[PDB]
Amino acid sequence: SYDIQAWKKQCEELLNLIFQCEDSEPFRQPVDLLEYPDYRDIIDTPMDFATVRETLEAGNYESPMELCKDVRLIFSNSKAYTPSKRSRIYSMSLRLSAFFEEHISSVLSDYKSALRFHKRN
Ligand SMILES: CC1(C)CO[C@@H](CNC(=O)N2CCN(C(=O)c3cccc(O)c3)CC2)CO1
Repeated sequence: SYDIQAWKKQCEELLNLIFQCEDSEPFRQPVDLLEYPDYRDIIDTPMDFATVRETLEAGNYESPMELCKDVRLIFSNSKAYTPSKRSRIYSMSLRLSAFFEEHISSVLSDYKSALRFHKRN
């Protein structure tokens, strides 16, 4: 497909699948802080899947690369705060990241192909 706009609904559907994954439970809403009062002493830019979905629906992503950067930020934040590899949260982040990356690859490739087609002549 050379549809330049198709990534948005593809990302909406992928976020729906991520919300149905039990493994997204730790990452659905902005970090509390009452449970992690030193979170901002480690994490510069909090990110969660609800914030990514609201940013998409507001029309405040221009490309799927920008959405992908924020989703990758969720997993880097979780790694930056994980006190060890043998943490349930860390194992949840790795599985959900693998699922995300498996599904976002086509969405990025199709978008970049469509833009190249748009500027072909
Ligand atoms: C001592 C405690 C209270 C520690 O917390 C429980 C296990 N969970 C974590 O350690 N997390 C830190 C890592 N996370 C995040 O960076 C994150 C990312 C996006 C949104 C979001 O809301 C958090 C998730 C939660 C177990 O008991």
